[PDB]
Amino acid sequence: GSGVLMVGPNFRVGKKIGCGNFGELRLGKNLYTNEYVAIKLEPMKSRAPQLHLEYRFYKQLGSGDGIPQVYYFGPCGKYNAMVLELLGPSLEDLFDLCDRTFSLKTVLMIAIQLISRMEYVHSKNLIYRDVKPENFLIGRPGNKTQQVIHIIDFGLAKEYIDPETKKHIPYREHKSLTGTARYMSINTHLGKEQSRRDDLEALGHMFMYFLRGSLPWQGLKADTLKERYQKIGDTKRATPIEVLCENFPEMATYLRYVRRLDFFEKPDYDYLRKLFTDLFDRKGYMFDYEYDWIGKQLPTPV
Ligand SMILES: N#Cc1ccc2nc(Nc3ccc(Oc4ncccc4C(F)(F)F)cc3)[nH]c2c1
Repeated sequence: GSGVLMVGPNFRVGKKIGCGNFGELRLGKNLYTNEYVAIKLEPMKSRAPQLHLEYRFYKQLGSGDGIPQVYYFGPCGKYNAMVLELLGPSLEDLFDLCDRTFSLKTVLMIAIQLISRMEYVHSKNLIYRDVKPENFLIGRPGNKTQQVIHIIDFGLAKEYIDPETKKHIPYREHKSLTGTARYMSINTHLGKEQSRRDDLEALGHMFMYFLRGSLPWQGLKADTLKERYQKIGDTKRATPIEVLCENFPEMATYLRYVRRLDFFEKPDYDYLRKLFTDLFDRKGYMFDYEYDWIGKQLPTPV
């Protein structure tokens, strides 16, 4: 009789926000605290549920730097809902706002943070497997973390360390392709099980995407997803790192380091961060969080 959707005891469900979704993400308000939140909804009728174990992955991640806080997971009408800390625009939104190219200083401030972000995820025995500009969000204007790059949507995540055996998951192939083709590692294209290295290689592709404005396999189309995947993969293998990373030696070093990582191998995150901080220092940049998108006006649902 109210006509109003509530999630849990205190979350009023608001307008849906963002692009895509199709009703899957909505603005929300914690009526008890008078704060806005993000509410991810999943029809209880879903064929491929992801919401609640994404919730479980967040539990396993725990409170962390750059990890959105999770407040609730419960039924909402014919929806299962997960209430999350509200963040700002994604790197993709910001990219468009900056005319689809970030300065090296901005990319390095982003890269240095994400390597740490991924190392954190990996330290919790999880591999991300869904790298893309759309899943990395800055904080909100004021909520103290607007300059922190956050990582969201852990629906495609996986525990790479068996919780009982305490062993790294076994190598294997023939994994079906689903993730986003543009950034995925070459091995992902080959149908191989993803591991730590693959998250790091995807980040590399994304860093070059930001620096160049686009990637050279970006416009490939085909008659079947599998074929497209295969064409993109062929081009990635056919584009020499030194050609892709032309003018960015450190990026080339980062990329072939991760490309050559063994399946079970622990990446040397310190080594990778240093490739970028040394470069950062040598260019004379100051890590002051003044990205290319500053002064600009971002979107807000509130
Ligand atoms: N899982 C998960 C998850 C958890 C928390 C989040 N916080 C946000 N932040 C957010 C910021 C602006 C926005 O709204 C917009 N974003 C981009 C262009 C235009 C608009 C709008 F048109 F609404 F202003 C929608 C959401 N996204 C989030 C996703």
